[PDB]
Amino acid sequence: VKKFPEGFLWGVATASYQIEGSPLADGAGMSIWHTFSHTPGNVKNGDTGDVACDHYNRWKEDIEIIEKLGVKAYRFSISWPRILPEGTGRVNQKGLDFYNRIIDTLLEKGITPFVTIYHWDLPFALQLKGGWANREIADWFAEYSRVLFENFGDRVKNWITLNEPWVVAIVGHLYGVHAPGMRDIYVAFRAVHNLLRAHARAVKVFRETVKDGKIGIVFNNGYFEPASEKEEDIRAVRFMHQFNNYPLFLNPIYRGDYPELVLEFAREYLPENYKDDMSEIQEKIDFVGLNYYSGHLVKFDPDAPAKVSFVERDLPKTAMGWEIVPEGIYWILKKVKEEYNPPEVYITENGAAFDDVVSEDGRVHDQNRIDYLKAHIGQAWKAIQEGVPLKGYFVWSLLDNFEWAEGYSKRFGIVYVDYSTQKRIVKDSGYWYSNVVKNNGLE
Amino acid sequence: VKKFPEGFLWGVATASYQIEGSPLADGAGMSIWHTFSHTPGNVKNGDTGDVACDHYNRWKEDIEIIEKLGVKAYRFSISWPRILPEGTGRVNQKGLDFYNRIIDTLLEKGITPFVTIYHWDLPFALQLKGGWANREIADWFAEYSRVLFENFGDRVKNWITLNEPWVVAIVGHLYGVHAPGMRDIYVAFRAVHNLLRAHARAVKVFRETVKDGKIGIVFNNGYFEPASEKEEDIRAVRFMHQFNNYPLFLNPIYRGDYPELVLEFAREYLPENYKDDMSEIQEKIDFVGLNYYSGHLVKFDPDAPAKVSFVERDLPKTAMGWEIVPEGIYWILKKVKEEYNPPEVYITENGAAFDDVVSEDGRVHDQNRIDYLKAHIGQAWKAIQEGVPLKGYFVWSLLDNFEWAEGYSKRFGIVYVDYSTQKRIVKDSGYWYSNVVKNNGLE
Ligand SMILES: CCCCCCCC/N=C1\OC[C@@H]2[C@@H](O)[C@H](O)[C@@H](O)[C@H](O)N12
Ligand SMILES: CCCCCCCC/N=C1\OC[C@@H]2[C@@H](O)[C@H](O)[C@@H](O)[C@H](O)N12
Repeated sequence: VKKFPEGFLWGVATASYQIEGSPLADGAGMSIWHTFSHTPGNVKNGDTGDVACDHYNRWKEDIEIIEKLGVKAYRFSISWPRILPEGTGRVNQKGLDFYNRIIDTLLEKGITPFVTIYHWDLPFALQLKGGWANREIADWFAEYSRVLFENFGDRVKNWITLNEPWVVAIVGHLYGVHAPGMRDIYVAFRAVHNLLRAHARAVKVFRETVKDGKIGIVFNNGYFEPASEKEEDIRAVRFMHQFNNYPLFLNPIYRGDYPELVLEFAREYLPENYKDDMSEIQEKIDFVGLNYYSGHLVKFDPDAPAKVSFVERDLPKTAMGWEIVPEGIYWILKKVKEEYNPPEVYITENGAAFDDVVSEDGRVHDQNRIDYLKAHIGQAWKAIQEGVPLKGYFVWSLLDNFEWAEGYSKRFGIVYVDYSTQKRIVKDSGYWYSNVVKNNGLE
Repeated sequence: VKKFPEGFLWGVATASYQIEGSPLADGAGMSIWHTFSHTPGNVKNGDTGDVACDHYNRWKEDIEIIEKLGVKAYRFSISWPRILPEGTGRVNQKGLDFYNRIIDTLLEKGITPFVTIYHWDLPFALQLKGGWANREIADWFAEYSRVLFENFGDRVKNWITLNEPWVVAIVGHLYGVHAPGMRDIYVAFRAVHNLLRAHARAVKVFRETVKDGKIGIVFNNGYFEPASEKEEDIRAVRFMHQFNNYPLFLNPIYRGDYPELVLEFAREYLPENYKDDMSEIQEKIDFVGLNYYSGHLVKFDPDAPAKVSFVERDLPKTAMGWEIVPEGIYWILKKVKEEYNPPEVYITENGAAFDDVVSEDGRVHDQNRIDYLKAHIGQAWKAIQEGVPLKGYFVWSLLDNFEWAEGYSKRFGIVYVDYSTQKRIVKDSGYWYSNVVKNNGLE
């Protein structure tokens, strides 16, 4: 029996573009994901978020599933261009109405909302002006955030500024695999920097506009291990942790500068005078959200960008090919405590894609996903016994949904969605997780 | 023999980023090609324009080659961020000095400069604000052009606003193969439209500043032919001509709208009120420059984007794998006259990459390149006999140089450059072309 602390917050998570559909309904502006996915060759099978799970229309049924499973919290994101179709300026009242109904409904049902302000669907109007490459985005994001706070902050008390700024900057602007689909390392590092600047502006206006609220920010993380005991492999791991995991952003927030090995690799790409912005970047936050899915073996590789390469291991893998290493969620939780000692931490995403099917009995028996979640939840419990102030844990995702450049081919839900009919079928993992929440842990 | 008109201009062409090196010397700002080529994975072999042909230091020797060869015109481009390091605002004197010495030197030796204002090296500072995706670029570009007209317009009387706006827009923002490396079809067609607006705005400034000069614009073109007589193949060719050749830009300039078939395909991606800008885009131009390298067999293809695909043919190809179809140059010249009757036309590039070998005699026996140039010059001559107002022909390129995403691996020069020593070796095609110039044609 692994019982969690009293009041621990068990949650499920989604993001706007991945579930909503109806990107241009009710006068909403285009986002960069609408334009990126409508560009041939960017997304597997030419999939787009045009329909997705049709949560734009089916939101009430989806919330009723959260209630039925007795899940305590719901992390979801708001689509910036539904609110400000031009990025700034004119507020779209129908966009407020859509999210107001969701928020009111969650409260009515005793479900705690955690709002992600930005989960990647930048208004296309702002991309035309350079998007995350433009220092002015700190002002644009501050405006958008204030709008959300003044409208929703009387009811929503738990907020997240950015989902995975490393991904937004590096996958979006260096690899070009996510919107806006660019490949320029100087632009990517300026994005990393402007994301931090925008985050800090949002937190500053939050303190002015929301009463009794908490605000945080969410990082992707992997558990990197050395391919050997050679010192250069151990160093490769340190560089991968500093660059790919929370330190890239938490070293600035808590210490006022980038990590040492990131500066070693990337000082050239950062704005000259970037450090002038650090004092404002250190705006105090209430909690750190960590996402965690996978572990990676890494080695020094003299002929690789940043002199590091991944090494494939013979470990169990999900349908993404991602290695399942549950102790990594323990490691990242312990390590964030040791390195930055944030007052509170949440696992804001953990979960897995598997090739789910509906069996002849009409149920979706996804035992692989149960076993994945069970092992990670036990490891999170271990971190708590060792003093990590973990306040909550959110499964990615409530629903199978649009998995970015992989399209609909990768299913992460605890609820299956048949995209031909939009029927929801709660998976075994959903009923299993319902029991975890009921027992406040594993038995 | 095929003698050209009296006063026919024989030239050679280069571009700033492809030959200069020293991208950051003397207060220059970064360009998007510096940051793109310094991003791993974007350019063959990790090649950059950091040194290139070192023309930044060797320009006098290179001009002396043009002089020794008897070539009468030199088309070269100016690096925008050498002149305005932040894209707008403060002018960099040393950048002006660099091009001034080039211009004075050409004029002392009786070589006519043709200046390309924009040959793809956008200031990086402007890319951070959206670059060609941002409407405001018409202003930025008009101001930059003004600075060049004011500083050099006393001496330079032949000007080109943009080199191959189709490539800038489509290859740089839809295929992501050139800087700034993006893949977004909405951004790409915004870029097309803003390039037209910037060009027209520059010509308007030109009329104010350089009263006795001529200005034009340069387009890429291929000679498209249908894979069969099926009607869908014939319509595919008409589409490829309207989209990939001069009509995309000349229909706006001469007729006040995009080509029919381009609108059919792309109205979604163009700004909704794009036609409001057409009157200004009609600003009168003095000449059209046409680039031409290859012919392509095309078919209707239901599975392809735009529903068109290229079909490989059994034809001689260059080391690029580009089909050698010299009658294509005749066709594009006849057709631009038939369709838009520009007052003056110039072939602003024609040339070929071959696997050049320096033999024991210290020479480069590129009969392949001679055969290519000769056939195209003969076809251009035929166009002239039939009434096309072709005023000059420029070989791409004077020098082997940095071939964009191909890096140094592809050599187009009539002069070989050994990059280890920066030694210049005139190729047999260079001696041959010198004779063409001396004879004013083919003998
Ligand atoms: C390097 C190969 C391993 C990549 C594993 C890291 C990707 C795990 N991350 C995600 O896996 C799926 C999930 C996305 O659906 C969610 O929108 C994102 O916030 C988050 O990035 N998500
Ligand atoms: C599928 C298309 C195959 C044919 C592509 C033909 C490309 C021909 N164009 C060029 O070939 C080389 C030359 C560039 O060096 C020059 O800077 C550009 O202005 C110009 O675009 N250049």
